[PDB]
Amino acid sequence: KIEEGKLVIWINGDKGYNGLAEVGKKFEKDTGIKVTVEHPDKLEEKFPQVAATGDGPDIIFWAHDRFGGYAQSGLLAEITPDKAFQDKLYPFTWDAVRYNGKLIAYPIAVEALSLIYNKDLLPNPPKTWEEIPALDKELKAKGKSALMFNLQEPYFTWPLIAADGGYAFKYENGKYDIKDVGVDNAGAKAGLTFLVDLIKNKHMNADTDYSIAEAAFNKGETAMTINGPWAWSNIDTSKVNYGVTVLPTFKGQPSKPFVGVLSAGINAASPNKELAKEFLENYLLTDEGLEAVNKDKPLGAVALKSYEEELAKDPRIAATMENAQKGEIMPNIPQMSAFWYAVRTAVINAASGRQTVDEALKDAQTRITK
Ligand SMILES: OC[C@H]1O[C@H](O[C@H]2[C@H](O)[C@@H](O)[C@@H](O)O[C@@H]2CO)[C@H](O)[C@@H](O)[C@@H]1O
Repeated sequence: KIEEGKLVIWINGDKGYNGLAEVGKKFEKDTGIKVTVEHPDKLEEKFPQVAATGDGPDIIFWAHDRFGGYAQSGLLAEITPDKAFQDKLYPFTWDAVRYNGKLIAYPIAVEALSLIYNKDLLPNPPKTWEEIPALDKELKAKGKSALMFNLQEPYFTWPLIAADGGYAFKYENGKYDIKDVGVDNAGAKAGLTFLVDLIKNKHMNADTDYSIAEAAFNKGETAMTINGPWAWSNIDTSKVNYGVTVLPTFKGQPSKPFVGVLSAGINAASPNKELAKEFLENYLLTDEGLEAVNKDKPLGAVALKSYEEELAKDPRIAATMENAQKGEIMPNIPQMSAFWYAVRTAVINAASGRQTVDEALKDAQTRITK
């Protein structure tokens, strides 16, 4: 079970782990329990492995889609905030962290992808995916490109796949039907085809990853990128003149991002649960704790009503909420990990031209429902 009489936290590398570390600091200065903040690579993958052995962090932060699986494997402790503490948070955010009716984590923030554009190359962002090719044609003549975003992570591409009808698991009478998947239907096929055509026709490259896309927009070479709130910090730092807005429509329907609820879970294997709960509910989940974190890497829309209230007014935040509203909150069922790996292969194989769209989506469909 290990741990000690201290706190070890694991959070993804794209989040404000230094803001989080500033918050451990006044936990410790006010308590004697020192907090250690780490951001291992693949932590979402590494957790189940080391926690399974009874070790790992005291507290783990990830989007809520991974939590149903952790809970089913028994890796998380059931938390118990009272109705007063519960009351401070938006209720749709506690729903995201419920597995078989029990709460298995504290909801922190509401994440949705947005279109980010360079106001200096493109004062007015395109309203449609369909006018992007033309747009690229024009910029390219000027040594630039219309759009670049991470193609290696299915999370970035799902909004387009889902726009005209693709879907993960059908939500039917209080639960998700694991055998009803919409990764190979006509909307999903139209969506991926459109993407592959972008590449085919040299508007985009099959290899773009997170770093390539980020450096491109931050250096002024591409006019738009698609990313979450956590990327805003580096943009600010590069001083590009950027706007954040709704994603473009495809076939007249809104792009539909999967929405993630950034969440903090307690290792079932920790000796520190009480410490952990003090920290979360009394240090981090305050206006002050959230703001130390948000000044490091922006969180998006926060689940704490009080702070959220001050947060947006911010047009970046308003846009985040609008894309979120057109999207769908992810399922947290154990099957989310099969879905993601199947959809990850499919896109890469289709973008790389190793498989046709029809072949890629069909394999994915089979893989998921097996
Ligand atoms: O690409 C699949 C991946 O999508 C989501 O991960 C997001 C995460 O929610 C965001 O907070 C941000 O960090 O980036 C990730 C994509 O790189 C799922 O939460 C995750 O389970 C899934 O594997």
